[PDB]
Amino acid sequence: ETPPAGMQYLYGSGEASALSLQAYQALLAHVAAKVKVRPADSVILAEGAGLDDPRFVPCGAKPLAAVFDVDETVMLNIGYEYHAARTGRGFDTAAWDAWERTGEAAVAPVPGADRMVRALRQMGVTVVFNTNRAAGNAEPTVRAIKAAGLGDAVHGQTLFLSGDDAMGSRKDGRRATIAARYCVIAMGGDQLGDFSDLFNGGPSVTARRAATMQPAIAQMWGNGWFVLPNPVYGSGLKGGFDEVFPLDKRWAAP
Amino acid sequence: ETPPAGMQYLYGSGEASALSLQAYQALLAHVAAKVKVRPADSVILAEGAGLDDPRFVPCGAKPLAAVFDVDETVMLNIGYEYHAARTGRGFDTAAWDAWERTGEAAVAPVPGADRMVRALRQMGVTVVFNTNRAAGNAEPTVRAIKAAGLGDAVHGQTLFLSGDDAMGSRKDGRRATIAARYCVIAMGGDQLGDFSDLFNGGPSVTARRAATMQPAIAQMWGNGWFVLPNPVYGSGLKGGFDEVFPLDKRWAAP
Ligand SMILES: Nc1ncnc2c1ncn2[C@@H]1O[C@H](CO)[C@@H](O)[C@H]1O
Ligand SMILES: Nc1ncnc2c1ncn2[C@@H]1O[C@H](CO)[C@@H](O)[C@H]1O
Ligand SMILES: [Mg+2]
Ligand SMILES: [Mg+2]
Repeated sequence: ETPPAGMQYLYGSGEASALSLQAYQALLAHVAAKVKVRPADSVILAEGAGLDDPRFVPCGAKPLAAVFDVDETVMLNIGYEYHAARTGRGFDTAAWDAWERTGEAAVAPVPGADRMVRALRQMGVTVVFNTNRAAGNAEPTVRAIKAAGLGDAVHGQTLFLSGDDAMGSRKDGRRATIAARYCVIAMGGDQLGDFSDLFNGGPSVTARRAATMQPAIAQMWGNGWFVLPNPVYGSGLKGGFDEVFPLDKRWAAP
Repeated sequence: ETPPAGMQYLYGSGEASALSLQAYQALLAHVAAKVKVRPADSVILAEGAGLDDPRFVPCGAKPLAAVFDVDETVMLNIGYEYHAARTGRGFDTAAWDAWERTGEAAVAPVPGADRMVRALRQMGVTVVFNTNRAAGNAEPTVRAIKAAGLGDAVHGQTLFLSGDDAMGSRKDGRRATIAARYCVIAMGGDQLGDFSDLFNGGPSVTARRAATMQPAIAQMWGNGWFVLPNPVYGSGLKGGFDEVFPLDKRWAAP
């Protein structure tokens, strides 16, 4: 038995770690420039701004910050994905809850994430985590973040979790709270909902992919919005044949 | 039937296209800086330089260039992966040969690759492809590259293929030929062998991942060496449980 190909890729391969180091190298270069020349706009969309016409929360004079998704963006949930590969019960919500409470010693940093977070703090940039881990598991999540070498997160100040408001897995509310306190100059994530809820809750697989190429959205990638790979679970693992293989690009062997 | 999760991710998801646009945004910013301030070293390793002590071919006064892997770096082989998902015969070498000869109309650019290649040429940077597609299929490959919106490749000048020397799938020989003519200021790929053959032909799954974090190699990612995702086939899809899930990071649900 080999693990699922996506987990071989993400957790086993040098290809995936090189991909992750690349994201954080670009992020650190971007943050350094914005520390020297403060932008007018932050990288967090204004409330009511749609994907057909993106607009952003002003940077103002607010203290500089970077916002990170947690799972598979700064921290690899190796123990849980081991359980999923061994048992085939990755979709078990009670197992994931147990993992939030007890997985502390089975996480690793995403390659380059521990180094990136130290550099941001040396630069005077506040590191803020916005994750859909549950509020009631804030203390074990704090411990897992620290165990992954990512420093000290504080619930309600530099850590925001699902349940901190009544929006569920929608992260726009927490993003608005963060953007009201900080000038967020970089934001990292492995899922499109780590940048805007507008990618989810409706849009199809093909619509979401097209939305990443809307010009005002496309300009963000590697330039304020920084992406980490996740072919293992979540919103990238959707679609039938007609949405994955467009019908003008099909072919049959002899 | 849904396609394999890796293909959903790579070909269907907005996550994957955002990841690819990020790589090319970082590449274009890197190339622009090196066009204004020519480096002393190119991004191609010197012959005999090992992964334990990387050294590079000098840039000199040679004309500026960028080197790209083709398959799943600048061009998506949608038709072939459709065939693999439909038939389960992705590993068929005769089917892949037929695809090299007849897949011309079933390719798409990797998101951002057509735009990136146009920008590099407007900057006066020569675009060179180094691919393990076969020399005998150079003409259909030229047509597929052009069909993907990537411009005109020329065999032996800006296109180098497997069989152009007696090294097989090893690309170091072609890299040395390119580096002798150009100052290569950026190199893109989806496989570690698109940067050095020293990652392959021996090193285990865990050894190759560690090698990407050797400091002189780690400095390259997003900073001369640019990586595109491929959780669908190739050297990232290897390893048993003990190499994917390190034994200090294991966990079992209640
Ligand atoms: N391999 C996986 N398959 C399904 N869900 C996963 C996996 N890894 C983590 N999860 C998370 O576990 C929960 C239950 O599916 C969700 O929060 C989901 O994001
Ligand atoms: N899904 C796939 N599975 C296996 N090989 C593939 C796949 N897609 C492309 N290839 C290529 O097809 C050839 C036969 O395995 C190799 O050159 C390999 O790189
Ligand atoms: Mg996440
Ligand atoms: Mg390739």
